Amino acid sequence: FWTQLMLLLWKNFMYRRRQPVQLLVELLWPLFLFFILVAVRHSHPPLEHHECHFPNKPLPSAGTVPWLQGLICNVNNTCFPQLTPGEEPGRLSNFNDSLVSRLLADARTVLGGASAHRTLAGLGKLIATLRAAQEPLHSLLEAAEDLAQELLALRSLVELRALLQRPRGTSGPLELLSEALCSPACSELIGALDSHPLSRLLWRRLKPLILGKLLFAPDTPFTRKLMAQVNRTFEELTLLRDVREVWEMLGPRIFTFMNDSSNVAMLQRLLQMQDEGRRGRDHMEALRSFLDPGSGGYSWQDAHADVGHLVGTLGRVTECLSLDKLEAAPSEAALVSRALQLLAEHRFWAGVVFLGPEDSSDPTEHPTPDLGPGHVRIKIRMDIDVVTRTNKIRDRFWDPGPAADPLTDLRYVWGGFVYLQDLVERAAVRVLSGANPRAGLYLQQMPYPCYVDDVFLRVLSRSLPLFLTLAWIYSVTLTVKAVVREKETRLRDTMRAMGLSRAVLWLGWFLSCLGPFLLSAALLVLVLKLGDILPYSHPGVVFLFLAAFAVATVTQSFLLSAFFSRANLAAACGGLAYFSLYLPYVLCVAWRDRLPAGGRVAASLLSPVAFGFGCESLALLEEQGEGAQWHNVGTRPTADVFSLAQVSGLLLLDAALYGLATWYLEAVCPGQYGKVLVEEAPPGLSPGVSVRSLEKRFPGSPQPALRGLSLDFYQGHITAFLGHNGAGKTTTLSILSGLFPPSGGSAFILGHDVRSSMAAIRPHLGVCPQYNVLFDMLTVDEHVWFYGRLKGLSAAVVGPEQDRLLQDVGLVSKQSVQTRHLSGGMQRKLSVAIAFVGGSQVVILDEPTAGVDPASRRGIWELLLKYREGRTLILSTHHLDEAELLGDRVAVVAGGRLCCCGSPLFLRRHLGSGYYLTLVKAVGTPQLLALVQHWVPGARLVEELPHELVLVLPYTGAHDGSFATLFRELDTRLAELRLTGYGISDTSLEEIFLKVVEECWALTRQQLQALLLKRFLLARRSRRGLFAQIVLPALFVGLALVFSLIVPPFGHYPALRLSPTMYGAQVSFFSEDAPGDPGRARLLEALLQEAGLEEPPVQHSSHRFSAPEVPAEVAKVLASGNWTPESPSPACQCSRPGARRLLPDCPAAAGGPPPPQAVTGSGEVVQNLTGRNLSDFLVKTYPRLVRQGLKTKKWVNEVRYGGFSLGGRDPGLPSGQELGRSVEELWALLSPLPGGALDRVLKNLTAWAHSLDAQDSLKIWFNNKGWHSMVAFVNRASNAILRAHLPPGPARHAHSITTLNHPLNLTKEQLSEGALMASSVDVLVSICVVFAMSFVPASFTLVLIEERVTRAKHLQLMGGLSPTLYWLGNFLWDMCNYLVPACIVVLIFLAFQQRAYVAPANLPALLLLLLLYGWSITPLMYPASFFFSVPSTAYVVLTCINLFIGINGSMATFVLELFSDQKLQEVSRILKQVFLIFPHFCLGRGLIDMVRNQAMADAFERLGDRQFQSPLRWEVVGKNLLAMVIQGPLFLLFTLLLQHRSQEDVARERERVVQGATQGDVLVLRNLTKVYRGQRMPAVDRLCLGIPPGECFGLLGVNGAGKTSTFRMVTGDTLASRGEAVLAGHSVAREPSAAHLSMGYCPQSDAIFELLTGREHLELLARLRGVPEAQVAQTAGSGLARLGLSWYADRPAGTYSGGNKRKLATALALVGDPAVVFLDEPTTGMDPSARRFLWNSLLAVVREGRSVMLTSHSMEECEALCSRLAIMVNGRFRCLGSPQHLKGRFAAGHTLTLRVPAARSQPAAAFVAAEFPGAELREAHGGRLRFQLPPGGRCALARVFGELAVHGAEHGVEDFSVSQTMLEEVFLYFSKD
Ligand SMILES: *[C@@H]1O[C@H](CO)[C@@H](O[C@@H]2O[C@H](CO)[C@@H](O[C@@H]3O[C@H](CO)[C@@H](O)[C@H](O)[C@@H]3O)[C@H](O)[C@H]2NC(C)=O)[C@H](O)[C@H]1NC(C)=O
Ligand SMILES: *[C@@H]1O[C@H](CO)[C@@H](O[C@@H]2O[C@H](CO)[C@@H](O[C@@H]3O[C@H](CO)[C@@H](O)[C@H](O)[C@@H]3O)[C@H](O)[C@H]2NC(C)=O)[C@H](O)[C@H]1NC(C)=O
Ligand SMILES: *[C@@H]1O[C@H](CO)[C@@H](O[C@@H]2O[C@H](CO)[C@@H](O)[C@H](O)[C@H]2NC(C)=O)[C@H](O)[C@H]1NC(C)=O
Ligand SMILES: *[C@@H]1O[C@H](CO)[C@@H](O[C@@H]2O[C@H](CO)[C@@H](O)[C@H](O)[C@H]2NC(C)=O)[C@H](O)[C@H]1NC(C)=O
Ligand SMILES: *[C@@H]1O[C@H](CO)[C@@H](O)[C@H](O)[C@H]1NC(C)=O
Ligand SMILES: *[C@@H]1O[C@H](CO)[C@@H](O)[C@H](O)[C@H]1NC(C)=O
Repeated sequence: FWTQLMLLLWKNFMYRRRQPVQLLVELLWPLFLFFILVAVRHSHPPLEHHECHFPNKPLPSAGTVPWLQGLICNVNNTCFPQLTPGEEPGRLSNFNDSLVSRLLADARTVLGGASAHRTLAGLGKLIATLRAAQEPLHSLLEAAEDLAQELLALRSLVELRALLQRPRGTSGPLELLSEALCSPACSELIGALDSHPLSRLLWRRLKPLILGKLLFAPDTPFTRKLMAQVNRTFEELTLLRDVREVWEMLGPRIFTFMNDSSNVAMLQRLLQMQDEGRRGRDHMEALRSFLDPGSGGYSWQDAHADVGHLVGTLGRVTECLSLDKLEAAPSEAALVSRALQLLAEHRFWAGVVFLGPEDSSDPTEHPTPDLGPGHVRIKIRMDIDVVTRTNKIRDRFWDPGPAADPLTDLRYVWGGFVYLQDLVERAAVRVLSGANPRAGLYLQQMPYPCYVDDVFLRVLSRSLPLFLTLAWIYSVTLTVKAVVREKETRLRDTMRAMGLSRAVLWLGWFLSCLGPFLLSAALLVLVLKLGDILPYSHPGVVFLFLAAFAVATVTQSFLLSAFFSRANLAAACGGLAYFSLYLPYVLCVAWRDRLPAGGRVAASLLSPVAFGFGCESLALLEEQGEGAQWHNVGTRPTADVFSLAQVSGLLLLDAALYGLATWYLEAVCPGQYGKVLVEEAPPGLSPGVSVRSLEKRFPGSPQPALRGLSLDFYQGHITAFLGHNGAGKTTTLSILSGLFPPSGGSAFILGHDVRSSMAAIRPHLGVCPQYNVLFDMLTVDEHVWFYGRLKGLSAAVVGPEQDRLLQDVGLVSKQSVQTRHLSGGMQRKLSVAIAFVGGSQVVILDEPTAGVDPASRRGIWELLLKYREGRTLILSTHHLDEAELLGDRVAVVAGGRLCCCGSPLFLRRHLGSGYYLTLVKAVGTPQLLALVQHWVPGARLVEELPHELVLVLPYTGAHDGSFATLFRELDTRLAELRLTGYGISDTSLEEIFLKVVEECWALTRQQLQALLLKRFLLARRSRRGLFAQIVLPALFVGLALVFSLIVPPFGHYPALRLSPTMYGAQVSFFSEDAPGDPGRARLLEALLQEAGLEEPPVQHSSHRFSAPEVPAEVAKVLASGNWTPESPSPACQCSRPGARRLLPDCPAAAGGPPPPQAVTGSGEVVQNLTGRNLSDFLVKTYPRLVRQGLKTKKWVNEVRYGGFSLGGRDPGLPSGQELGRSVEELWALLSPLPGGALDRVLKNLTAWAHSLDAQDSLKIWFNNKGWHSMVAFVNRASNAILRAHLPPGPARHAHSITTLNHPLNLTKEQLSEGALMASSVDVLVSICVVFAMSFVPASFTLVLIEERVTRAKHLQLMGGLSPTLYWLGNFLWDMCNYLVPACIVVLIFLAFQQRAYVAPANLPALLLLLLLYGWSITPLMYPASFFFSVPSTAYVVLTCINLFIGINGSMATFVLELFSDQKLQEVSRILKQVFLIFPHFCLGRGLIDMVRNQAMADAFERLGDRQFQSPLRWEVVGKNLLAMVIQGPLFLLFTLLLQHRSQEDVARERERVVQGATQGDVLVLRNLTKVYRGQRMPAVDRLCLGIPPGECFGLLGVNGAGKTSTFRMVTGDTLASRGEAVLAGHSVAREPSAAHLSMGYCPQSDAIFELLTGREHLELLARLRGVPEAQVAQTAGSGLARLGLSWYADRPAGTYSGGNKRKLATALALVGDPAVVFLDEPTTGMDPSARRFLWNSLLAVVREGRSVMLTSHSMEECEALCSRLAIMVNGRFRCLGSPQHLKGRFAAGHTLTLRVPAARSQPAAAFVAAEFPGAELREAHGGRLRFQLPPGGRCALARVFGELAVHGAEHGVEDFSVSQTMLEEVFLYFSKD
């Protein structure tokens, strides 16, 4: 068992080693791909980011100073690793380092304690004034001293002063403002801003807010009140001008009172020193503070100058205030127009629409929520370049980031949308409520944990199977091609029938093909591990996975190899079939979430899908910081993924299923590869081979293939078997061997049945089929070694058998060369010798001389002479002339039944015609007849043709005395008879064999009409093929049109409603601080009610919230540590050095116990989170929520989006109440101005001081991944505030605010973008119609190629067919074939009503484009027919090249034209649109331009278009059409020029031809010379021949003689280098058409069409030869009648027998009556009845008066059919004469055979040598003798004849036979030597 196993393994290894190029490329193919992958990975290393925190952001509702402070400081959004002060529950602002806050606090704390001083001063002044109609001075002095001392202890004043006295260097004003915080003057400010890029970008972001223009469409007084309430903040802001002008008016007055009022001031100051002196050092320090004698110090002048400078700076800052940025518009359309006009000068900011519920103008929305007032709806319109897009909510590809980038994602902040929303909401709540609520809103972004960003892992998981499949496609194709090639040549059948079993072959193939896959897998695992692609993973698991996949793919390849039956077809189709199974993985991964878990296992049946699922599981497990390892082989990383063990099990199950399916399907072909006149009494009775009434019945044929055969064979005799094809000979051979079991009868061989003995009869059996059994890569030595080893011979003595056989076959010199496919013809003798290696007693041969050269034929025959002893041999060969030489006994079968059998002596050849007496001439028939009758009455006259006379001598009464007297008289008369020659031949076995077989301008118009009919019939006969190759390509795109519009077309962004409920179920916060206030409780209750919670009764409300239970281990961990509700969580690990993780993972004890929660009616979850950080909790608990959606990473649904914290008051001491008291005391008492110039200012200062309480605040935590969370939560907060402030009642339910979002429709550049720069559906349609239409043009070359490889085209050309007409007809038929799919696709476009292809202006463009596309694309495929030799591979290559060039050119030019950045891309595409040439690229450009222009017309016709945009314009599609139509005929011209690129008797006949030419002689040859290139010797050199037309000429020769060269030169196949060959007086060189018009050519090649029938060919030829239409039918009838064809009339010519092909070729040649008919090898292995019809037809045609020249190997026919023969060797004639003279001249002597029952040589040889002087002998055997009498005997043969008549009495002789020098005497001479 093992022996054949490793023999097969060694044979496969020998195959593999002999093709180094394939092995090297197979090894090196995936290495480059994985090197590319490794380089790609090396390009982008992973990134790491630490834990991140963000600062707070205020809003204008909170205040003015904090809002601007935030706007200025938090421009940059720097991430903070530590905690920020704003997130703690207590603090709100984080700007104590800010100078402004310190200044405000200092001012408040100083003015708080100064009330007593100012009040005392005021009351003193008033009492002094009242008494007008010293102690107050002292009190005022002390108060001023105290205030001066207090203001001295204020550093912030010192820093601000030091800031003021500085030059104007550095950068500009805003940098100084930022340092202090964190109109030509305006023109200079803008210039300074543009001076520095930082200030440049700051001003770019800030300017639209400053210089905007707010608008509102409705103009009712309600909206006017709303707008006034809106800009109340702007009204308050523009107050600095009032104080500026107040200072500007007051300063001059006090200044005038300051200087030149010096005497008076000195007077009071001198008065006030002695006031304190006589009542200390504190006073003069106060005096120095006043600086009354101020020269060294600086108080007054500098204070005045600095106050003026600061006021001027503030005025300059406020100079460019917008002042009035609020306008109104009457209508929405007018609003849009005015907004666009403002956008023209960069003035527009945002438009507001107060859409009312009563208006009912709501697209896709309810007109109103309910009847009655109290509902307000607001739209905000802004430029699309600012507001975020409004088409999708969540990102389509999850990223592991916090999404904090102010330029890209944070658009609502620097666009000002939130500011306007907050202002409008505050105005609306103020107007609706009727009160003045206060709530400072703050925005806080939730923190994000430390993470690692790596884009490579997801694409790796999505792309690894693709790389593996493209890596192993080559190996799959090679394996399937090798298997199919082996199974095609039936060698597997020989191995199975010769002793092997199916299991051994399958295991050998498996273990042969499992090597390279495992080697590649090992190399890939090594490069993956060492390439850092999959780090931290143990290689063993990956290697096992890859090995399982390799096993699955190799068994899948074996399964795939069970469909095809052609080598190259299988090689081409296997790769496509295997790659086509990978798409379902892509389809599944696209719809990953949709598919249920039930279908996953079902889809995993295909190997690539299972591998992809395993790969994604491996990648997901890799991302968790630990690759594949033994720790977690059987653990599922996620709830809905597969562990690797399940994947491996599924792979092995699939492999087993595929193997079993292949084993079952191997039986799809059962078996198919897709009269008693006898004698049994030999002298040696050795029944070695015997069959007794065998029976078998094939399923296809109801009649049994072979009937009962009771004949038995005998050892020691070379028995011969004769029969017809399909007459049971093949069935008998199959049954005798092990191919099929014996169905009936007995087949006992050597006493044991073949079926009973099984393998025990193999050691002594010999089978040699007609098909060769050889291996191309091996050589003869290992061939015989392998065969001897497999047959069971011991390897010890295999060497002697090997060398003995190789020396016996005479291949000693040719075995050391070690070449198999480098030799031809010789291999037959080696193949037949292989059957003799085992020394089997019984050997079977089937056609051992099928096509071998005669010069070696005797060779193999000699081998049979070497093994004619001690062995039984049974040969079954169709021919007869070889059978007689080796025939000890002969058996005959006919119709699956034995007819006769016996021995070739008279016991079998019972024929009346005994001997044939031939008389030749160089006189008179009556005289010869009278002489013959006188000598012997017995004589028959059968032949009387001129120059010969054949008589028949009856066998009965063969009295040799009378014949001897007759021939002696002839010897005494032949001298004067002028005959000078005669002969007596015996009965040829052919005639007796047959007898016993039946004993038991209009011309070319009709030519092209015929060609069109032929093409139409050929196309129509393949019904399924034509439908498949026409209907399918059109309907593919036809049905793909409707399904290609998945991608939505671009359009206006829809109006979106903003609300938290639009996301779904989620988790929110309502954390609260300082609950000691009824208003805060009311606000919290309003928030709870708005969240969707119902107020329960108090008894149930007591337990309205429930705390989830804590696990025991978590509680134990918390208790073990020291954890408080505020204290930090236990811990949480991070990314270790090297061991990176996507997200931190730490135990559930982190974050504390689960907080109490409740569930609302809408599925929302609310959580009560007071008493914590509320920050560390979020950081710890974030990844747990997201981990669920991490499996697919496509549309991740987070739970936490936002939350509220009710921060109340602010820890600090502003004490603004006493500030208001001081301000009102100053206003009422000091300087009461009735005009209000100061009174209104003091009023607003009092209002600000009293409003400084800031009763409460509210912080909103938002998650930025949700795109519209910010505005939704702001709206919810505003609605909750209004609900809280509203009184209880029904109106609470009926009052609400709705905020929407609706960007302005479009501008021009957005049109340019969204009209064509997407074009996804249009591009897909264009490329799809590019691919689908490309298959048709390559389909036409199949027919041309298959006619070119066959000699059918050549046979057609030897008619009257000109190449021009042929090519034109092919082109026209291709037009007719192509016309249908174009109509189908155009009707499809009409059916789907595509807008771009339905208008009256664009339809002709498409029609002409498609039609002319086909017209100009068909001729390009024609030139490819010549080079290629295989149809399917040529079709595949042409289709691939067409698709490649088309898609590459089109997509390259497309991607170049869009996304243009630099002028270099502009020029190149222009050239890429000028080079043209390719019709594929032309069609692509035309269609894509059509669709682009239609799209731009559709976009522009919505607006004012004013452009015709004609599709038919010259510069649009016209140039392509013109260029391609004018180049169309160029391909036809080039291909036609490529096709037409080609531009002693021997001596006496030579002299006769040289001296002149005969007019009657049709064939005249002069200087016949053919010189071969590179062979150093011409094939034929200087011959000549003159063939008369009234007789039939025959030419003969050995291989290499050059006869085929002569035939091809006469035909015209070979270029006529030199020589004259003229037929019928018409020269081939002068006019080849005239020579070929009347030539009837019949080659050995079966140039036939499978679909076409014989009668179709005959009718086609007849109508090509000018036969009238009516006479064509009768000509076809006569042509079939002269060959029969009654049973084959309707059958196609392809499905005929072997001889029927040649007979129909002869019929085709003879039809039309050509001047000369040439036949090359017309009789090669057919039934003798076909030969009978053939010689009948040829005698008829030669009698008709036409010349026929025939050349073949069997010349006996020519002896029996023609009257002139010529032998030629190596281009030199040898005989060239009349056939009888040829035998008389060179064939020389005569031979004699004797058959003696005693089988003793001497008694016969004595008088045989006595009769003639010669003593030549050959093959001296008892069965048959051969004696060569002296050649050229002058006397008659009668000298023996009568003598023989006596010697029958001397010795017992069975019979004597004489061979009187026939034509095959040359073959006898060759056999002898
Ligand atoms: C809320 O939880 C946070 C922790 O999530 C508490 O703040 C943390 O306080 C510790 C104690 O100082 C900080 O540890 C420090 O780490 C630095 C790192 O270099 C180290 O140099 C110091 O010696 C110290 O060990 C920790 O950084 C800090 N957390 C953050 C994010 O900065 C906070 O106290 C909790 N709130 C409470 C208790 O009210
Ligand atoms: C931006 O898009 C809006 C919305 O499509 C455009 O408003 C639309 O303008 C057209 C005028 O070109 C209006 O068509 C009119 O319809 C009435 C019937 O309601 C008909 O009687 C008129 O004869 C005219 O056909 C259309 O109603 C109006 N609205 C919609 C929803 O289509 C707007 O014009 C676009 N921007 C610009 C600058 O055009
Ligand atoms: C707020 O809006 C109102 C009306 O829309 C403005 O009232 C007028 O504003 C212009 C220029 O701003 C003044 O010239 C008029 O005298 C104002 N008339 C009245 C009756 O007030 C108001 O000015 C706007 N507020 C601001 C700061 O511009
Ligand atoms: C606050 O200052 C304003 C001046 O800017 C005082 O006068 C008001 O001015 C606006 C327009 O600027 C008018 O529409 C109002 O009618 C004016 N009077 C009032 C009472 O608002 C305003 O009086 C000052 N505030 C207080 C409380 O006196
Ligand atoms: C903004 O922050 C980035 C990143 O830290 C820094 O490089 C840049 O200088 C900052 N720019 C400004 C204007 O603050
Ligand atoms: C004030 O008056 C004095 C008187 O000599 C004069 O010199 C001075 O220029 C005036 N202005 C100021 C600002 O001192």
